Amino acid sequence: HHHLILAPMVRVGTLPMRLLALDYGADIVYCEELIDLKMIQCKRVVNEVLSTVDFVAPDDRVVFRTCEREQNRVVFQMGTSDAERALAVARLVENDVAGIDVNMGCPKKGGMGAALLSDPDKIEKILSTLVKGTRRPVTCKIRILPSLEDTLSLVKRIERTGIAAIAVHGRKREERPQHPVSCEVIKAIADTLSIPVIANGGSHDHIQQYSDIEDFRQATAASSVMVARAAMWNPSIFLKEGLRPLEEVMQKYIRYAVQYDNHYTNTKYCLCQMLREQLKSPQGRLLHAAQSSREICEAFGLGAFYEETTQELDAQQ
Ligand SMILES: Cc1cc2nc3c(=O)[nH]c(=O)nc-3n(C[C@H](O)[C@H](O)[C@H](O)COP(=O)(O)O)c2cc1C
Ligand SMILES: [Cl-]
Ligand SMILES: [Cl-]
Repeated sequence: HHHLILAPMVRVGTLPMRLLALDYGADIVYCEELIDLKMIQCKRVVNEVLSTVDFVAPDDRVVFRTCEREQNRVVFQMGTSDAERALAVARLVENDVAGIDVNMGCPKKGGMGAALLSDPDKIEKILSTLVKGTRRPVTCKIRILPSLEDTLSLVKRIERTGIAAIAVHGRKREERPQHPVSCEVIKAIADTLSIPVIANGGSHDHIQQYSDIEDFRQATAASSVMVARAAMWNPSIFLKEGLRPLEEVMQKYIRYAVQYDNHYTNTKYCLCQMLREQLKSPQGRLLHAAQSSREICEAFGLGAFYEETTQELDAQQ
């Protein structure tokens, strides 16, 4: 079968969402973009209390948190503009992740994401250094260029570095979500290359249900599909049997958020992204007023679950 991939998403792509996407059928889960300049300052810490592997910064902040459940399916995405810094980050996390990715599509310090697309010499140096320096499969996620000839020249050069696969968001650096995705440009890339092409940019316009994923993969002639917004809205998008009610989904998300001591502002943010219109509901208002993880659980009838879980984690700490 073809792969269902959770696209890298800043704030959204923390451990609870990654595990929840795996539960609903995602084959591969990408973590949020993490900046090389922050990751190079981190220490690998085994967390016995949570059964996690943490990457802790000198200010005691956990930058990246992973667990054995996602070890063979998690792809680490880094933000970098430097080959040596990229390799130093790859060497830090390689034993705990299944793959290493470089962000080359972010329009949002500079020199990273979409800014890299105008510097193919730097892309070449970063990717070749990573491929030779890690035993893990190396990938990159890109945006398309103003010209198809220039887009094709770039992907051919990227392929020559020895990367495992390329994720193509069929939008130009300047194009916003309202602009349609270019299926034909992903198809032109998929036809041209020998390596797997991961199609991306189909949420809402093409992907609203599970069956839409294979339709998008067929439209772009891609090896697999990477989903961002549709999974952010409802992680049960990956489930073959159909969408689960958001009530059900939010329950499972909060349980993981508590079990893996997720920061309450991050739990709140991800729930707000799922709710959207449902934020105006009494529950959405209680979520908005919530100032702790306990208060989030209270808004969702998980106060007892919170108490039992945190007391069991306080005992082993
Ligand atoms: C909340 C959010 C955060 C994003 N953060 C990242 C990121 O960390 N890395 C990345 O390469 N793309 C990032 N993206 C872009 C998505 O990965 C994706 O390319 C884009 O949303 C198009 O796919 P979609 O139509 O399935 O949403 C972000 C998108 C969203 C919605
Ligand atoms: Cl992007
Ligand atoms: Cl409290």
